[PDB]
Amino acid sequence: YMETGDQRFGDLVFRQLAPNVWQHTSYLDMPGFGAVASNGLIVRDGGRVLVVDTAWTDDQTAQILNWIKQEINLPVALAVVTHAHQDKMGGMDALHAAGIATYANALSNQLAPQEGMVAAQHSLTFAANGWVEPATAPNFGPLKVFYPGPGHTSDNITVGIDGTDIAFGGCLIKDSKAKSLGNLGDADTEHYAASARAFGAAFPKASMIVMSHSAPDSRAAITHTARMADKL
Repeated sequence: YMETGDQRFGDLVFRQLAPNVWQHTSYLDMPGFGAVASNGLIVRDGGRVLVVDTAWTDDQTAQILNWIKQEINLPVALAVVTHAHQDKMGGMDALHAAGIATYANALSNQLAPQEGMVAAQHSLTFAANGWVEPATAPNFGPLKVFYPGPGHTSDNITVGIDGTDIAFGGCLIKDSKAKSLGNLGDADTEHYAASARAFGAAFPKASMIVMSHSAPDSRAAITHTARMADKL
């Protein structure tokens, strides 16, 4: 397949990362930071779609689904949400209104309501090696869900996509050229370096790491993240 150009649809941008995979990107102006990109994933598996997180708001999340209707036109079977923050969870209401089953780390679930956000309907749990208990993850298809341990946040979870060299660190992995690890308030600084490495180990073949706030990087984002994290 030939590279097609990145599609502007409403306030959203969609970059195709593979034949079955797209990155959705949405923006919100934060008080001093200007307009802040947030990335997510859309994944076409056979005759159904899977979504990785939401946009900043219920309204942009609705735009995402309209985009899926127009450009793909297959039912969205479910969404997985990688940690609790307005950028990942702020569109839960939109998903619930559309009838879509939502999953999050059991911990993201306990946390969201306090954050003033809507929880996912379903709670994922993980084995000691960090792969999801398959009982709690019905038919996730190509989606491979992994909990590295307490990270940047205690709830961060991550995912790769079978069939591809793609893997999504979310809030955990930072740009290879990053000057800081950013906000450590919910971070576990003892385990942060370990978490970055477990993630890399979990997805050893992944050549494309999709970042929460920036353009997908190579594995260098991981090693760079782990090292910065060893300063703590």
